[PDB]
Amino acid sequence: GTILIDLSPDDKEFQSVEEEMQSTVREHRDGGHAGGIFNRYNILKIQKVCNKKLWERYTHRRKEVSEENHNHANERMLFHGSPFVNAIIHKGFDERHAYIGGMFGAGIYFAENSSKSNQYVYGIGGGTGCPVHKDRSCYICHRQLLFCRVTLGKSFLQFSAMAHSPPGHHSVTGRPSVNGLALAEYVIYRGEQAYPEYLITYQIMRPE
Ligand SMILES: O=C(Nc1ccc(-c2nc3ccccc3c(=O)[nH]2)cc1)c1cccs1
Ligand SMILES: [Zn+2]
Repeated sequence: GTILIDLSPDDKEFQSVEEEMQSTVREHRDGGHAGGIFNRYNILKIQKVCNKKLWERYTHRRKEVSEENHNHANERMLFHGSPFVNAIIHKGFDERHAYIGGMFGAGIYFAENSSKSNQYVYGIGGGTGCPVHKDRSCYICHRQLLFCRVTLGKSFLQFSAMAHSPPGHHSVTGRPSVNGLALAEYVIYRGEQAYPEYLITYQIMRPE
């Protein structure tokens, strides 16, 4: 039921999605080990992900959350990197897209920093890198990330350096408490609380 619509680079929607991608790159504490060494991306394609069933599944859960939280879904646009990006766009998020060993327990993780999600494109820790060159810092191979609409509802605040949501909450927020430059990361425990809105195809660029 999924169709992918390509956006033109001339489209305001392509440009605002690209700007979010580029402007939320940061340096990582692993020196580039997991995701590669880069300061920016070469955006090759941005597609809108259109699936009626998956969308209705998302808005149904969004209304439930809203009604449990004074009519406030607390919806964000957040990045997601995964070796399962092609299954996610066809079948939706589900407990197979969960990071079992994540710091906030087994859930589905999203990041404000695109470069954080980039670290998971080839698996946890960057796995063994790109399939072709076995390089976590490959500048040749095409990578994909999702830019997703995510319902956080009442989010449990975790200050720090599938399971259930903490009682009385719909998500967890991981607040960075050491690295002054890191943006927040978020965890949901229900696949229905995220919709994979954009598929972004890109390369990491080698610094000059
Ligand atoms: O690599 C896997 N799953 C997986 C998918 C996404 C992430 C992920 N984790 C994050 C943690 C923090 C911030 C963003 C993310 C993010 O964008 N993605 C982690 C693990 C596997 C499970 C079973 C066989 S392979
Ligand atoms: Zn490669």
